[PDB]
Amino acid sequence: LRRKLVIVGDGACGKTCLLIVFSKGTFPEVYVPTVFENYVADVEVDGRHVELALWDTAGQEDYDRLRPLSYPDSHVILICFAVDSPDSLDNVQEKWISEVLHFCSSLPILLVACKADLRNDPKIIEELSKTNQHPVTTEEGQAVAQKIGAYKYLECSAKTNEGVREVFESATRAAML
Amino acid sequence: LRRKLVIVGDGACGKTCLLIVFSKGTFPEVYVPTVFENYVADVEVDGRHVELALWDTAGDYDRLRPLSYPDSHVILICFAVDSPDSLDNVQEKWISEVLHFCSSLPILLVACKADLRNDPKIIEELSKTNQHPVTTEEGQAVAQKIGAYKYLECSAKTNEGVREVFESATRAAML
Ligand SMILES: Nc1nc2c(ncn2[C@@H]2O[C@H](COP(=O)(O)OP(=O)(O)O)[C@@H](O)[C@H]2O)c(=O)[nH]1
Ligand SMILES: Nc1nc2c(ncn2[C@@H]2O[C@H](COP(=O)(O)OP(=O)(O)O)[C@@H](O)[C@H]2O)c(=O)[nH]1
Ligand SMILES: [Mg+2]
Ligand SMILES: [Mg+2]
Repeated sequence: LRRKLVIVGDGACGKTCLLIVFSKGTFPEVYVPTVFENYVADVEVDGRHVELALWDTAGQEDYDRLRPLSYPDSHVILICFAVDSPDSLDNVQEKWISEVLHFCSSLPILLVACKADLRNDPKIIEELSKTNQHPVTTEEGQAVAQKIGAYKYLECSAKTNEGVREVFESATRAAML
Repeated sequence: LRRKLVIVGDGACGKTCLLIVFSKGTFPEVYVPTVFENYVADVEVDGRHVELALWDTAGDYDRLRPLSYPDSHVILICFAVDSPDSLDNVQEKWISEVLHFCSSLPILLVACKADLRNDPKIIEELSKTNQHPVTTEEGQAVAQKIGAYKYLECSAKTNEGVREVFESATRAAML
């Protein structure tokens, strides 16, 4: 009953905080590690209990260089972007998919919109306005998930604790095959 | 944008009515065929419309049924809540067959006729053979022994859970 998850995506898109809120239940306000230490989550699906190992990744000198070594013996990949950063969504299609297809190909991919709480925030809307950009819409997000062939598209906010459980329960359902 | 689903399970467990209610929108009371005509449903997932081909099966049917398995993406193994025997056959008959012919595919275990779980006449009939309607726990346990992708319960008669069954199968079929 054991499975492995790897989470990847642009720096600062919210990967580590998402794992921490799911695992520990509280958003980390001051200290955030670069990568969440490996942890085994208990996830209940259809009455069954599976242990899900959470493998966080980064792009910081050596963490970037070592990241391909996380994919072996994986069962599900989370590709993340931040709703307040359309640039991080462009890299989902540009950089991250190319990596997963190079290293994994046959694993299910969940596409995860992180920081969903920033979607309607005026300060972000004004900043993105300057380049004629907007926070990512569910439409655009679901559209990129299809383009990259993902298993599911999900949105979440670590900060408000919205949608976090659904990400990991879904990812676990995909991992069980 | 196309996927194929095959539905299997004991005769009269509710396979054909489930497809008709999902496809056509009305529970079939006048005419019910042994197997529904092959039909392609539109199912929306994550904003995407996918065409889901529905392949009904029966038991000159116990022998021709394997010709439905090629090119499937998802299998529904069905039983009826008012028939624990049909749940017993999931493992004794149906799981070995789908793995013999398909092996690669996600499997959903689907409790059908869920509207009968609390029907008094049903409960008394099963009492006479020391049985009771299948519980959620009893179904989930078989879904576990079967390594199934999902366990779902539904009632075609009343429509509870029907949409969710086919939306889940489509999500599974995209693997
Ligand atoms: N508004 C908002 N900010 C977030 C959320 N999750 C993370 N952040 C912030 O994004 C920054 C980077 O987050 P982090 O988890 O370290 O991103 P990572 O590099 O992918 O691990 C930090 O300042 C977090 O406080 C969220 O759900 N909402
Ligand atoms: N109570 C109840 N009866 C049902 C339901 N679905 C089918 N039936 C009945 O089960 C019998 C056989 O149904 P059918 O769809 O032909 O089962 P199949 O042999 O698996 O194709 C018929 O009398 C149906 O009306 C349901 O959801 N609830
Ligand atoms: Mg990080
Ligand atoms: Mg029939």
